[PDB]
Amino acid sequence: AMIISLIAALAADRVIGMENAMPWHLPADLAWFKRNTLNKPVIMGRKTFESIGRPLPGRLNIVISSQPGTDERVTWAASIEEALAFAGNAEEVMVMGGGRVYKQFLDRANRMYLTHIDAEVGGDTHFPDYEPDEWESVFSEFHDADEANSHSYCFEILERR
Ligand SMILES: [Cl-]
Ligand SMILES: [Cl-]
Ligand SMILES: [Cl-]
Repeated sequence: AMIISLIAALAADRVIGMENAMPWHLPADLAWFKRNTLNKPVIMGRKTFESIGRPLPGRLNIVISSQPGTDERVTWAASIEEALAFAGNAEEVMVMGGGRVYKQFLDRANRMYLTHIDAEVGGDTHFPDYEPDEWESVFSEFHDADEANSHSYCFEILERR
């Protein structure tokens, strides 16, 4: 039943390291949905957690790591199966760990929030290949660069079909 959502910002197929903890650029007409996301558990890899520097507040943070935990404010898991088990009866879990975390969750995922950013350089990891027949682009919205948008981008919600 659980919504399992990959959230990522992309430069072509390269994952962008976003300054914001949540890697999205939400269009103005979806800003309302940010309020809905605030209680959802987040799952991320260790390197992503270290880049943020602290947990996202007001929600369960689950960090996947093969090393001892370094922050009692988050829940430490050794596998994606353990991470999902910790998420309990949450209606939606958001997965944002690096390319490897995305690849490991892809088969269980059933939603993606993808921010396709133009004129930005990606990082050193690639978003996993996913099968086009398996995923539907249910929502998409482009915005050009302007005085309030440093980069043009397209925000897309995919759902499994
Ligand atoms: Cl919700
Ligand atoms: Cl909820
Ligand atoms: Cl911006």
